[PDB]
Amino acid sequence: EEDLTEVKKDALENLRVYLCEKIIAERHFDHLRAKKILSREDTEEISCQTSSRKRAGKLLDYLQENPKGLDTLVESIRREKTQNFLIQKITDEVLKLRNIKLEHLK
Amino acid sequence: EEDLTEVKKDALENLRVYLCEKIIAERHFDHLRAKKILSREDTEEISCQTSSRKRAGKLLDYLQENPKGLDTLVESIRREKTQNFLIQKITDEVLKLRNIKLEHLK
Amino acid sequence: EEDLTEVKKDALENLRVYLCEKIIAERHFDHLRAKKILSREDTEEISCQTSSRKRAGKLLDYLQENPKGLDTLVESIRREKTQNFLIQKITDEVLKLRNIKLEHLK
Amino acid sequence: EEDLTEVKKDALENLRVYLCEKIIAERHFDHLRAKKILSREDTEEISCQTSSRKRAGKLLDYLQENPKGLDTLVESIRREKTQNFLIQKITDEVLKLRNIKLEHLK
Amino acid sequence: EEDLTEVKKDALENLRVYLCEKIIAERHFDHLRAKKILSREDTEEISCQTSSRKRAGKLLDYLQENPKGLDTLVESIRREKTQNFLIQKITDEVLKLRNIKLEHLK
Amino acid sequence: EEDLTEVKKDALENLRVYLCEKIIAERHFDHLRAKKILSREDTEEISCQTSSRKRAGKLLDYLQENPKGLDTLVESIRREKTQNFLIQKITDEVLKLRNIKLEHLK
Amino acid sequence: EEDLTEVKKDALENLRVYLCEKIIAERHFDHLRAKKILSREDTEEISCQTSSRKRAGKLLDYLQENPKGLDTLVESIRREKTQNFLIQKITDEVLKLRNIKLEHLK
Amino acid sequence: EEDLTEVKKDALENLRVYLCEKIIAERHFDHLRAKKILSREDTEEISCQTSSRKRAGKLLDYLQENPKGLDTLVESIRREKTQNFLIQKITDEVLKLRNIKLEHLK
Amino acid sequence: EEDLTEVKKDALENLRVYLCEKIIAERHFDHLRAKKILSREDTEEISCQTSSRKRAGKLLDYLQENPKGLDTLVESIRREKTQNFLIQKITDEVLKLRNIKLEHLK
Amino acid sequence: EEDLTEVKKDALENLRVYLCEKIIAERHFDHLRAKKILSREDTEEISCQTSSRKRAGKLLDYLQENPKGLDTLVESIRREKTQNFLIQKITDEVLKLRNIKLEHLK
Amino acid sequence: EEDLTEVKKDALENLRVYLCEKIIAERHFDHLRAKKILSREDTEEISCQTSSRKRAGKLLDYLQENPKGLDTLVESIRREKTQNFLIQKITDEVLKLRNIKLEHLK
Amino acid sequence: EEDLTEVKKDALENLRVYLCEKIIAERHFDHLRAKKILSREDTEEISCQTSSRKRAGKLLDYLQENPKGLDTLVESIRREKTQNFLIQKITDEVLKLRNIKLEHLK
Repeated sequence: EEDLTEVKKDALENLRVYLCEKIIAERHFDHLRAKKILSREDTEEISCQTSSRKRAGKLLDYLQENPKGLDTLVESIRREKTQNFLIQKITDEVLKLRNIKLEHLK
Repeated sequence: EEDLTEVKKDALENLRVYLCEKIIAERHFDHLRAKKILSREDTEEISCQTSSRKRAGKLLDYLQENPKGLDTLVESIRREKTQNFLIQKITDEVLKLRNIKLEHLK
Repeated sequence: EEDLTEVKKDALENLRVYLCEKIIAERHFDHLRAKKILSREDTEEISCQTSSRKRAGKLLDYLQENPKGLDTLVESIRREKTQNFLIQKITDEVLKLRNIKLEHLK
Repeated sequence: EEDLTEVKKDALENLRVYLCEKIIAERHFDHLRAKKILSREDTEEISCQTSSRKRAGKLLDYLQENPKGLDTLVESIRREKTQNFLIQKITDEVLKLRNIKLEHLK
Repeated sequence: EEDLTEVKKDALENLRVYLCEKIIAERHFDHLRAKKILSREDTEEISCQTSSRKRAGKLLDYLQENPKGLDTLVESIRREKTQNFLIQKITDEVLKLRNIKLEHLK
Repeated sequence: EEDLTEVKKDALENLRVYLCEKIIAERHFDHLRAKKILSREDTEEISCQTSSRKRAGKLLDYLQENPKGLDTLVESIRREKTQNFLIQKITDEVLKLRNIKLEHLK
Repeated sequence: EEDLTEVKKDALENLRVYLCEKIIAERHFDHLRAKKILSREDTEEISCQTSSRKRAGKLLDYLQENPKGLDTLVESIRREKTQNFLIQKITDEVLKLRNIKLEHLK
Repeated sequence: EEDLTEVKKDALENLRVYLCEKIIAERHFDHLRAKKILSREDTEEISCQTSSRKRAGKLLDYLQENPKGLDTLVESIRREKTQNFLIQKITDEVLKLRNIKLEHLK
Repeated sequence: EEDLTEVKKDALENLRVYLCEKIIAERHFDHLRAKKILSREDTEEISCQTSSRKRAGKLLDYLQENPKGLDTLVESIRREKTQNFLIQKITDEVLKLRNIKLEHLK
Repeated sequence: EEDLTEVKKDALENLRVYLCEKIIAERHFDHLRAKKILSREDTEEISCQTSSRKRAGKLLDYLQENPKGLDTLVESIRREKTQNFLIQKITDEVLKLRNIKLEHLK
Repeated sequence: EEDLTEVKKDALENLRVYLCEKIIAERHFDHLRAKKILSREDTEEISCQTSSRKRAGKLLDYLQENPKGLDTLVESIRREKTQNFLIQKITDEVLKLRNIKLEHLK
Repeated sequence: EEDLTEVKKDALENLRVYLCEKIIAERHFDHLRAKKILSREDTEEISCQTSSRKRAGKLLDYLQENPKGLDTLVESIRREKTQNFLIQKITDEVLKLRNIKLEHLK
């Protein structure tokens, strides 16, 4: 429907509570993967002056604008050491996305 | 009575003195929780140009408009490290709300 | 009846009390949406010299003249973060509109 | 005599010279205390467009109208860091009030 | 027809909703490219006092006046990291421009 | 013929539509250049109380009275960043002036 | 002779040219000092709708009526930062007053 | 009296000079004890970007808000190696608290 | 002739074009030197709400009123890092002053 | 005479040139001492957004309002490492104060 | 012609795209060389609060005002490690300067 | 003349290029000698977060404020191992100081 991109942002915002847990790996993951999408300076803006949680908040705020908010998901499969739980997170993400999709169908 | 929402604002204003103590965690708490209710840019407006107390003042001013001024309370239970006193604050909040409610019954 | 446009203004005026709560997002919402209807300079007139509530008052005064006072409603659905309560506001708006419509039928 | 309220305004005006010194803390003090009496938008009117001294002038102009011009005094005791001199100011205030009161007795 | 410049402004205004997504890179992009067209102080006016979205609004308002509203497009190709979606935006821009052009032909 | 000064005013009025585009730089340009001709307080009158377009209108109204309505043109060459289009404007200005001059010759 | 009050007005009018230089501090000085003599609303009338020089003109027009046109002089000594020249102005004022006084003696 | 909490803040501020001596152990003590009360990210905010004394200043600023400013005292007994003098500090703290308490009784 | 003060203002206005280059150091220079002459609040008025060039414009407008428009020159020698060119500016200033002085002699 | 407080401000302003040298230790000194007088948030306002010299300027501006502008002097004796020259500064301060005092005696 | 200084600014602005590449060495180069011309605090303003590219933008904005925009070039020869390409940059700079010079000759 | 202190700062700034060579021994020399003058925390500020050259830059920036910029020279004689060249540096320093002194005599 070309609106699943929009509902991805809503799913992200509903899931922004789970930021604190596993976006501590923000620089660990996205600064090296999502540079395919994220701006180079944006990594510096995220990292330079924040307090390591709000830092992830700004990361996800930059992510919402992109329609491919599944880029973090795709990166998450990489570095499978963290994925034992972060795949639990991708399942949580897919569950929220499915709930919002079911609402979208109405 | 559907007016407890309104008296919540009065309780907040009477309790706005206690802002300085534990809304220093404004960005620590609400920018990551109340984004469910607060506007995304509103976080930027709160944070970008203020002096870290008046900043909390603008946060609570944005909060008064919402009827669910208990969202800060709900978030406050999360991050229980601060809650040893901030639950003392939720008790203070409930006490003020109860006083205003008793006045409302008259 | 082509008069629902007129009764929309009456509903707005009866509902102008609720301005203070959620038209604080005036520049947040309408300056970027209702520019489809609002004049470009009108945004500057609203914003430049006022005190952030009367500012919303002038916004709604400019809105009354337009028949499509549902443009603010349509915009309100966008930015769903604020809509948890602002949809409560669209329900309030629809309730007032329905009351005035029932009066119009008489 | 129920006129001490009126003579409080005269004492304030005679003491409006001392505005420049310690009403620089206008937003620091009253925007968070005297919101119990001051209008919410009035804080925005004071702060938004002025030059940080005349700003305090408008604050005190709004204060004169209230009979409880001792609200600033009561707030002044709070935040005792500034009170080392601002209590010297409350003594100055009480001295002016006493002088005007003695004139009132005549 | 020398009027495509004018219809570019209409296309921009119709597309001003998509501001929030990828003009967050306003200072990231235009302050360093469109200084070829934008005024030097205008960068300071955009950046100094706003809230990071309305900031982009003022940027696009300054852009509408220029006929070469394709300067942002030309800059957008530069910094291809953001272009994975921002080229989706240039396609969206070209689509809106084509729609308005077809209307212009009538 | 010493009347080209007069026809300059007519050309300006015919061209007053193009005010909105690039006299947004009114304070950016003339308040610092045309102070050679414009009154010092006149800058304050233009800037202090208007809405940023009508402001330019009053600027051009003050300009019509001066015969040297080419002062804005001369200033326009300065700050060449804006001149990529504003020279398109000086060409437009010269075209209108030439048309009116040809009418004057009759 | 109880007429020096009257000749003070003449000295002021002869010296009204020097208004533009250092009554730019009108709100800076008199709105906070001469409120001892000037009407409270008169400050609002001076400030609200003028163009920052004529504003000082209305200030001095209100001053002429008062016999104590030395109140501005007394205030001028306060805020000695401006007094390096504004005392040159009080010397100019005293010189004009002395000239008019010598004429008065005749 | 339920105000000893408040006077604890005053005692702390009066004792903030002694910060430099033995809050150099800020990360040594509180980041591992007062995490029972201090926010997890707050440790990162304290540590990441400061200069090891002002760092302790921000620590104590976060401590003032908590009523249990005796948490640092309780932690101080732990790690008795530093307590040979830091108990001299707890005696100093208790002395200041007793002085302020005696003032409170008045 | 005691009129060189007046011709200094004319030289300044003729030289107000060179404002944009090296009065960017307005707060860098005058807010810390010319506070000997400039009003304390005037620094706040200059700095608080402008766009960093017009800001310098208001600075020079406040400077024209003072006869000692050489105060900026005297300050300019201080902070010799900028003086490599700003002394070129003092030479330019002296050249303009000399030209106007030669005109004054006529 | 109870006016030495006022002349202290004049001495400070005359001595505000020497700010740049040894108020670089602003956060080093006053944020930990003058918190006895300075507001807690005022430290944040000074430090958060400035450029490390103007920062000291705002510090001294906050200091002028206090009559006890000798608090910085008293603190200066503490941390004697800097006092080898900063006592030369206290001698300079006392010299300026003595000069202004001699002027006050007149 | 004494205007090559001015055309240097135009060459810089045309070359401001190449900022991102090798003004990353801003603090590496100019904070230690161009302190001969740049203000001492200006280094702090550049460095303290920016995001490492816009930082270079402000650096070059401060550079444009100086006529000796070849100071960066002269410094660039120093630290020849970076010069393998940065001399390619000085050649690019000289090429742009030569192009603008040829335009200037016209 | 009591101004040789000031010209010492100019000599230092002219000699700040030679920082990179032999202030690499910053922590090696001054953190253990100039603690007689440098602040204790200032050593931590210099060392903790920089990149070992800019670190020396901040060291010399702290040094300029002190009049006894010969303290580094006095320390330099100590640790004669480095002095084989660093005395060549003290000769260079004395040469620059002598040049500036000769300029001062003029």
